[PDB]
Amino acid sequence: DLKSLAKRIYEAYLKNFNMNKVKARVILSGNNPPFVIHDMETLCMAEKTLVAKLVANGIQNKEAEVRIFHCCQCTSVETVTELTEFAKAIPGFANLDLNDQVTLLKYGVYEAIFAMLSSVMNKDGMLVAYGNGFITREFLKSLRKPFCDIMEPKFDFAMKFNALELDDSDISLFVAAIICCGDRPGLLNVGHIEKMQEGIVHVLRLHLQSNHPDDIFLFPKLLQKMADLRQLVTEHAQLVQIIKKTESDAALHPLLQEIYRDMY
Ligand SMILES: CCCCCCCCCCCCCCCC(=O)O
Repeated sequence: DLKSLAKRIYEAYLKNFNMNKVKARVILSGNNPPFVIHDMETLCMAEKTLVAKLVANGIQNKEAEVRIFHCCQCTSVETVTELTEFAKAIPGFANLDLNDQVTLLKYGVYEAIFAMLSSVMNKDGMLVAYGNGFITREFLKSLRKPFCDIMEPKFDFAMKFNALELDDSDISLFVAAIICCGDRPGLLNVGHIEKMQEGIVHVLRLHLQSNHPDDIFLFPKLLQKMADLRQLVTEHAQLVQIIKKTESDAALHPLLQEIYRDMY
């Protein structure tokens, strides 16, 4: 039954996420090729084509860094929606109390976002805007503080994560495992969540044994990556709070304020 479960999870991931690692790699290899954003000129050209409304305000347009952060947030909002539908495929998740489902998604979504973001990153940049842009790592590093500090730690995570050479069948189960954590704050039915976690981690362990016979440590490596992601998210939330206190024009999306509320 466990092999079928792993396949169910994988198929739900292919159905629910607009981006997957095969799709990303086709684009990254070289109709509607990605526009390269490597400097301010190319950022502004890409915006006029791909997010026209955001730059249709004349002198009232926000600063480039703020527009970029707004696009970051919109991407995360969309991935939250995808993750919420994906979670229905996880055995036991839809049987939990609605409040526990909310709590698991609240604490898990950014860990999952940063894990999956690795699939659209290479050492030089990342896919954005539904695969229609490629923004360079160096351009993001060139932004004014604090905005240049957003992406670089995610690239650092992603380069090591990508060196594990996971595929979509592994990543789908890793994301399911992130969502099923019994130690999130405020859970009502910890015991049932712990059982759900044990089941999905068992599926993950057996799948990695079968799909990666060459890497006998891969399961504990991925357990460590989950802990690393929790630290990456805590640090990300600290930076977002700096932006919220010091950058008045950088409006925080109403759906993401709730995810951050009483996190770190
Ligand atoms: C014209 C397109 C500009 C694109 C600007 C960069 C888009 C990055 C998308 C990935 C965001 C990852 C970080 C999310 C941060 C957050 O939600 O707090």
